[PDB]
Amino acid sequence: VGSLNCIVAVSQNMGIGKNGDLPWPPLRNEFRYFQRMTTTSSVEGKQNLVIMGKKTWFSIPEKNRPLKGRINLVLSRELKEPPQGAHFLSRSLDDALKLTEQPELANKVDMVWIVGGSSVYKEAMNHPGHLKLFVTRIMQDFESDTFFPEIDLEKYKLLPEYPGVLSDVQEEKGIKYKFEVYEKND
Ligand SMILES: NC(=O)c1ccc[n+]([C@@H]2O[C@H](COP(=O)([O-])OP(=O)(O)OC[C@H]3O[C@@H](n4cnc5c(N)ncnc54)[C@H](OP(=O)(O)O)[C@@H]3O)[C@@H](O)[C@H]2O)c1
Ligand SMILES: Nc1nc(N)c2nc(CN(CO)c3ccc(C(=O)N[C@@H](CCC(=O)O)C(=O)O)cc3)cnc2n1
Repeated sequence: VGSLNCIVAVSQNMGIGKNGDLPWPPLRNEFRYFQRMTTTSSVEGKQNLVIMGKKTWFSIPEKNRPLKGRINLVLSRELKEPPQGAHFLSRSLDDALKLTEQPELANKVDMVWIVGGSSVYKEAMNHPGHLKLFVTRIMQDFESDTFFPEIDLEKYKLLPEYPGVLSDVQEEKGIKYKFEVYEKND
């Protein structure tokens, strides 16, 4: 398997969710960015794996589950069975990552993408080693009930550019946003 990555879109007040959905109106090109970044594998013959908590799984409309072109893994401590459509169910993040080191999965999985929610991001971001954060800065406050922790810049470096990421400010529906990539190596 390849690198470990988080991807997230965050409002100005660090919100990521509200009532089991996103806090802002649908941003078509921001979803297309999430889709492109999580689907595109750098190695031929492999797919990427997305890891998410249970509420994040059910925040994806059923018609889009599992996320196409990606191996979908759901984290849950209490589910008796994998949610219909999921490819894998793991009881902890460590269990999920050790799944990716199985030989027959490692030769089919390139990047691992953490796609939320709050507790999954937090655990991944404190795991030592190489990690990238793909962060969309939604440049407006939105009412939220689920949040992302402020990034420690002594640990995470904001990259000046990244292949395949547009650096210019974007705007949809009167909402400005910009794509950022952070990297730590501790
Ligand atoms: N803006 C963004 O980029 C973004 C990204 C993701 C999500 N969201 C939004 O955020 C909200 C969902 O996130 P959330 O933080 O509320 O919930 P979440 O982390 O997706 O789901 C929490 C549940 O997942 C399971 N879980 C989480 N961490 C686990 C671990 N380490 N091991 C085993 N199981 C684990 C537990 O399920 P059990 O109770 O079954 O044990 C837990 O109750 C929604 O509003 C969604 O739309 C936004
Ligand atoms: N930067 C960024 N932005 C976010 N919004 C985000 N959201 C999440 C979690 N949630 C909602 O909380 C999603 C809900 C739905 C989809 C979804 O349906 N995806 C399809 C459709 C693509 C299309 O519309 O064509 C696909 O990826 O194929 C994806 C994530 C995680 N990480 C994100 N990171």
